[PDB]
Amino acid sequence: PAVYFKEQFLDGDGWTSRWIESKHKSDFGKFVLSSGKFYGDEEKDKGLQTSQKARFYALSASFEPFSNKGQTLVVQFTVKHEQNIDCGGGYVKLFPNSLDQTDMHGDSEYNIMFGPDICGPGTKKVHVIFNYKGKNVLINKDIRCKDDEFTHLYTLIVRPDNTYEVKIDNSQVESGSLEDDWDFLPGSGDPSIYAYDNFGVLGLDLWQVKSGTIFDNFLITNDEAYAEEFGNETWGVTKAAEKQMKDKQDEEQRL
Amino acid sequence: PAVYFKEQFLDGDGWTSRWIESKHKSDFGKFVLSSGKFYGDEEKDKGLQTSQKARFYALSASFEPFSNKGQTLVVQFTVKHEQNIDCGGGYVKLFPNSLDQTDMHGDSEYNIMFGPDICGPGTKKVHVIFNYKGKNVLINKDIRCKDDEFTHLYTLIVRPDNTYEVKIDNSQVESGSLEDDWDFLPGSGDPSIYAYDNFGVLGLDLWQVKSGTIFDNFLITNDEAYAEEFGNETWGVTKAAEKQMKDKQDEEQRL
Amino acid sequence: EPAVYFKEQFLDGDGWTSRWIESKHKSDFGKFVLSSGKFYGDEEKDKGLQTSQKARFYALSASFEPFSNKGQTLVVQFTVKHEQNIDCGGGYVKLFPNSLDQTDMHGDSEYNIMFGPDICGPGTKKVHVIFNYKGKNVLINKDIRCKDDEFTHLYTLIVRPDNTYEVKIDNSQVESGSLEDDWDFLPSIYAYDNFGVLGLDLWQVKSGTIFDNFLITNDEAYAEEFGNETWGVTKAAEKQMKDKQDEEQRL
Amino acid sequence: EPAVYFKEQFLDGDGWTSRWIESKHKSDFGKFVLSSGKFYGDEEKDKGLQTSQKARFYALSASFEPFSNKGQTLVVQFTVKHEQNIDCGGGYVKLFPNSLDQTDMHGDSEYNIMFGPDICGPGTKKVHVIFNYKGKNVLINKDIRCKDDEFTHLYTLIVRPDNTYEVKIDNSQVESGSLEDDWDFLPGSGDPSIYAYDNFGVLGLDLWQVKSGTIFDNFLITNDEAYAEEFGNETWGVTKAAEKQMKDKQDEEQRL
Amino acid sequence: PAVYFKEQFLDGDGWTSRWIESKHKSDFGKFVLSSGKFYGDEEKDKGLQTSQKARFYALSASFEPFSNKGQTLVVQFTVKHEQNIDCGGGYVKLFPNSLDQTDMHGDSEYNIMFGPDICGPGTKKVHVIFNYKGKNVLINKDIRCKDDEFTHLYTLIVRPDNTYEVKIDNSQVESGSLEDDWDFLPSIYAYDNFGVLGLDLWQVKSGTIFDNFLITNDEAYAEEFGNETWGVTKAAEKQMKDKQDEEQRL
Ligand SMILES: [Ca+2]
Ligand SMILES: [Ca+2]
Ligand SMILES: [Ca+2]
Ligand SMILES: [Ca+2]
Ligand SMILES: [Ca+2]
Repeated sequence: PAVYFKEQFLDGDGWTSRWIESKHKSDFGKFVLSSGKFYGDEEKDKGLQTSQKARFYALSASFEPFSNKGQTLVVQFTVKHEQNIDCGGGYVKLFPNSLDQTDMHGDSEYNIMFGPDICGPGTKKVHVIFNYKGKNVLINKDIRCKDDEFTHLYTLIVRPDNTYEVKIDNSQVESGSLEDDWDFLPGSGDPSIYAYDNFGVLGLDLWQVKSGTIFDNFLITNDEAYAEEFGNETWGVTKAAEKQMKDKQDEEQRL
Repeated sequence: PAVYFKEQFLDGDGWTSRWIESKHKSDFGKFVLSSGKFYGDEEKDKGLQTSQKARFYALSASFEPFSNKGQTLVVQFTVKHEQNIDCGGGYVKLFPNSLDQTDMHGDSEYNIMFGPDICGPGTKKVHVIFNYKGKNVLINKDIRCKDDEFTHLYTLIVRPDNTYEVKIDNSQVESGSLEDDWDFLPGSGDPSIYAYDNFGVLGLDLWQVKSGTIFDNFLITNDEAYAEEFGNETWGVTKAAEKQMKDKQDEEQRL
Repeated sequence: EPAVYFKEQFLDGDGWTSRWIESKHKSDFGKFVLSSGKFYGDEEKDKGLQTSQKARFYALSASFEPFSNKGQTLVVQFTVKHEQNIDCGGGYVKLFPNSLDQTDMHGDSEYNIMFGPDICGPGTKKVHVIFNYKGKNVLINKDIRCKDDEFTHLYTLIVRPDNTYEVKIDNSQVESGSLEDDWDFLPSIYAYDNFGVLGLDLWQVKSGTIFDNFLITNDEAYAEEFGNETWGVTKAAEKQMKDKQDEEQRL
Repeated sequence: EPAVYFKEQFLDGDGWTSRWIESKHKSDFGKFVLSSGKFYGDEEKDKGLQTSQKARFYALSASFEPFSNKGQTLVVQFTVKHEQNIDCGGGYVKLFPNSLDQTDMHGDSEYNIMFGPDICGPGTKKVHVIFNYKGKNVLINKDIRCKDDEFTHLYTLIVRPDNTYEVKIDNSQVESGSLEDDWDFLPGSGDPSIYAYDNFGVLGLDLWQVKSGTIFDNFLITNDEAYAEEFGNETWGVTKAAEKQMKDKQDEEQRL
Repeated sequence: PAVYFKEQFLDGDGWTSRWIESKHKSDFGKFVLSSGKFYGDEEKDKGLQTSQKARFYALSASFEPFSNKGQTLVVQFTVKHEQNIDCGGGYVKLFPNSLDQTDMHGDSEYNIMFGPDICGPGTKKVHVIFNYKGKNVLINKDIRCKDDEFTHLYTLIVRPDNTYEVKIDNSQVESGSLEDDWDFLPSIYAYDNFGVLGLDLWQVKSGTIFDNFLITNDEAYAEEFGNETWGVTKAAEKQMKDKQDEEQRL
């Protein structure tokens, strides 16, 4: 089982030597390390938290490059919109190793984008975007994302038969084939759409009105079963204690 | 969070000094340490396996005694009927510390009995039995147990307001109040039914026709959230890889 | 002639639920239940309020027609039974002014007097006698040992208008003196303009304590009578039933 | 674009009496009155809340639409004028959570932040900056001198989501730094959420005064530093020169 | 084995909720979490580092109180004077639970003080101090401490027969009986209550790192833990430092 990338932010400020802030603009919001006001475990549940309102963010982590050619690609992470978000992204981008991390921005060329996007009551959507022939192609299926304040697990699975699966909280919510669920081409044909020569950076590149979202437990792997295990060892261990602590705070607030 | 008992059989043959065979009869079947023919992890998934057909079994483990008076009691363990069982029990019993472990048998006085029981096409049931006023009182709700070959998590939660909950695979399948869901009394009124002065031994005391059932990951605790965590760190880590290995063996069999 | 300001024996089934009020100051207070426990002198008479949950704060109270002890003897009396062999927890009462909001009662609510047994581990087996004076809660300076076995014990506080006091356990004096000598107060120290509520407001690790036979009166002799009609009637049969259960346990 | 969470200039006659609430926690609180005092830049503009009684506690507060500073800059700003040449008394504000019962406000009510000048005798001329954290009221460890003459002075506190702060007097910086360094909150790096409060709903004047006569005016709670500075120049900055001129004239007449 | 206290600072900033700064003075030096310039493992070898020169320090950790009465008491921790110290303490103090951690200072009443003290070429000494009858009684044996830049394990063993042993780097350096090796005025060894471990000390050149604190009643367990901590640090630390010394020379 290949682990191309793992990040749990368990080693204090260690993460500040693994991630790079884009300088494309001077006024990007800053991520901070935090487990927020409630959590399952104060230390384990530390992740990157958006710290400023109405800002663009642009922070990224490089890893030893790889190709998903001939293989399964699994992209997984947790997202927690502690602040009860009104409008903002919670998605990740996988970039070719040719990306200059210090110049990353909204129009930098990525391979794949994946994850939750919220904007008002009307948009609660999971993006699955594939870059193909210089276009960023959006999935045609409507996948609802989570919108409460708790930690949710997001998983994208992409297979070399051009099938894909999306999971939320380790449970399937959408499935199918690339050729059907995106408009890449007028008719069937190109079995290589799923495949990228090179993956070298994972970026958080996004916009937020109300800030406070925490990203944790990032995993890039080629094994679906391992992804599921890791999901149960991370999200699955956070879940119940987080909910208990938050119920308790809600009750005290009410009094 | 109090952990009154935990057993995962992770330290080789260490378990043989924690569990005691009843000598009440000379012909009890024997438990053996085994992860069986398929598993998620050959080592982690070791547990106690029934090794002989058409036998009574009687093995138990003592722990520092406790009372659940004024507190939540959670009893949890995994069961795997690898052999595709026809008829046999998969339940545990919690006994007072006054039990002589070398004389344990079917008629020994327990406090609580909990878990799956299978007998032919008609019976796939989860027992929840409370000992009260010298009677063993059986739950009136019909709870279906699992019957496939895979590992399943069984959880009983008993609370000091006389509520209870039963979970399978970390997900609620039944809930209510002791006074409603058992015939202890003709009408309501004994709020202490849930409570026992002492718990000192967990026993596997049961009958099996076709043998091969594996018991693992026993937990007795006072914390529902911790039980759920441990469930996701045990069953939740076994699940996907176990299924994948077994599908592979089924496919090889078909050829 | 004796004035009875408050009496509670929990003799009329669930009648008590309309005389006592649960504080809602917090959402996770432990709950009292009506019970005579596993052993008793009389299954019905020895019903009282039992703490039902471990490691919890409790806050339950009862009102009565307000009164003042000014110019009078005040006697506060009740039974306490730590069935569970308590490790750490209170068994004391508090007398409050009628200005107390019973639905907001908690550890920091202002009381007039606090009285009764407090146990915490090997070191503490003590009877509290606390007087509220000049916005301070003043603790008795004498060391009074409380009972700690599993049986029912009678606790009695007597306060007199010459500022003398007496403490009794099981109807027998264990301590006495004057307010001015036995507390560090900043002449009617003893006196309160009004009493309107009795509260059980306390903490408990191991739960199972039973409170019964509460009495507030102005007559020492009557308190002693009532003690002998309640505790004194419980005592022997309770001990006998428990001895029998201990013997069966051993076999 | 700047958010204005609270503004009070007392420009609309007795209108303020429907925006502020007196605590009844005690029966003998001093009373605020509307006044521009004996000298002023403009008789009407410079009306504010004046302490009217000697040797008293005061407890008056105003609500606003609740907000959180989470992920944002918080600016708290107001003018203070100790006309009476104060001997001993507070001139500071408190920002409270919306859970405060205004009719029970007092010295021990739980606030989020306290900010402003405190004078007591020759030794104490100090600007308080207090943060409530983990049930403690933590006092700034830097020594900031307040103004003590009879004129109107502008007090501004700026708190930023990187846990930096700045204090200004008369629109000019007098102190700055980081929350982790300038208060004793906790060991190590610090806690990136210290600056942040889930909610702000009430501004209170809750304080003690020997010699009375202090006037509070031109309150502003905003999320924009630049706007705070503008408003400061449109209020204090417009009061300043005329106030000083009228007072010089009165001092000269007094001499003759 | 009873483990009354263990601290390895393995859980990021988790330690900031276990340790309390004294406010007795306003100008105490500040401890910072760090593995320094060289180490065996960047993560494991994080500990509390003194961060300022010519300062008093006063930081403490409470634990569930206990008594050593009728038992062995073992106090153990690692000390690394990375800065090549000129003058400064590297010792711990065990306090009764009656200590106000927010007022801890040099004159607070402790039960036992133990560990290295360096001041100039003349003083390289291991303190073992027992509080008895309101006096702080100093061991009368001369125990040399380590003074290089590397991580060293310090272990004090006190037994209910009034014997004691001192180890450096898991190897005995001193032993005897309380009655012979101190001038006390039979349970000298015993204290009713232990509730706080404090780092309360003075330092000229700063940079000392404390890690791997252990309070236990089992000598063998202390030795095991020493080998799993100091014993796992030692070789890789030395390797990394040799490499840095060579590069510095060129
Ligand atoms: Ca994490
Ligand atoms: Ca196992
Ligand atoms: Ca009764
Ligand atoms: Ca005005
Ligand atoms: Ca360490």
